[PDB]
Amino acid sequence: AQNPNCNIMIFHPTKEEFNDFDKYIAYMESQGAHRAGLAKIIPPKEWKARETYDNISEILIATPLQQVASGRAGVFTQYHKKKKAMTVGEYRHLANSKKYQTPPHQNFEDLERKYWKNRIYNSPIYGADISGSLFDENTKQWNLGHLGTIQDLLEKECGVVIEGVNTPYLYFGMWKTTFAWHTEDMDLYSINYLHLGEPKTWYVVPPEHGQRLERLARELFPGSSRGCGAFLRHKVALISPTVLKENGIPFNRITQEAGEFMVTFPYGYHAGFNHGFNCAEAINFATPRWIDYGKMASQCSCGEARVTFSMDAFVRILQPERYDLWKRGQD
Ligand SMILES: O=C(O)CNC(=O)C(=O)O
Ligand SMILES: [Mg+2]
Ligand code: NI
Ligand SMILES: [Zn+2]
Repeated sequence: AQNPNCNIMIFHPTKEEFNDFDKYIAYMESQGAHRAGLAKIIPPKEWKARETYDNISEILIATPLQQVASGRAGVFTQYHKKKKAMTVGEYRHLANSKKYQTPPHQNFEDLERKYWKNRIYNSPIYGADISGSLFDENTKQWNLGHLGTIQDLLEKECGVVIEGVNTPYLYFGMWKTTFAWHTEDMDLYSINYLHLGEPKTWYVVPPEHGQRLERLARELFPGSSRGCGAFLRHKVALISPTVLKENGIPFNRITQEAGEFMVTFPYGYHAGFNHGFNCAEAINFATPRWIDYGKMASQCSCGEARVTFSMDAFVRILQPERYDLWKRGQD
């Protein structure tokens, strides 16, 4: 068995290997990358996403989200308070202000210490989930707006034609902006490209151990767990590495820098934080190996998780027994 300790693997494809996206994902899995739940892909030196980032300031962040924490430093939830619209230029200035800017630090480990010590005492503002792309249309390799769609994959594997679309999302971050512990919708893959700015630190639980994380989360968030049998689908709970280690939960960590891709694999729980002002692009995708995970994915039916239009078909076709209850949660 390749990668039996479930370590995060880092790949350096050549320009030739960067042509065929599906083939390279399958290659990474042949080497055991998926066992970690997360892999890093460093693009060949010849590649670029676009020519420059000098002209992005006029993008609008219609609904910036202030991430307000509750709990203790290592075990907390966050809720998202909606703020007034602002441009990317306005948000960048905000991120760099004395109130929000990255503190002085020695290295990524010092910054990580500071994040876990102090996160709850601040409420950073995240420009998340903005439909759009920063890839140049002429970038032909690993262009996250030109991937094969999940609807087409389902149709290729299973023969059923379904409605729905699959487009990327932009994320503008600042120091302490946080992504809560989650797997993707329908336990899909994700791919995330850090276009510019400061790093993103990731934490990940191997897919084979995801239920250990779920059991800890039910212990640590007992009211949330009584409310919903899949409350991590709400994407609000944080647990620190120290708490994970104290509870014996297998996990790994890695820092993504600008110009690097990360892939999350089906049922790979992940969480993390941004180091300072940055911009990432991410999208979900599928492969043949996903189908079995999609069929088994948990679902939130309590009403909290509320998701895209395109998840309807995935539930309807892969999980017809669950469909009626899940759709009630949608309405
Ligand atoms: O970058 C973020 O805030 C969150 N991203 C992801 O969870 C991802 O790409 O799957
Ligand atoms: Mg612009
Ligand atoms: Ni994710
Ligand atoms: Zn729920």
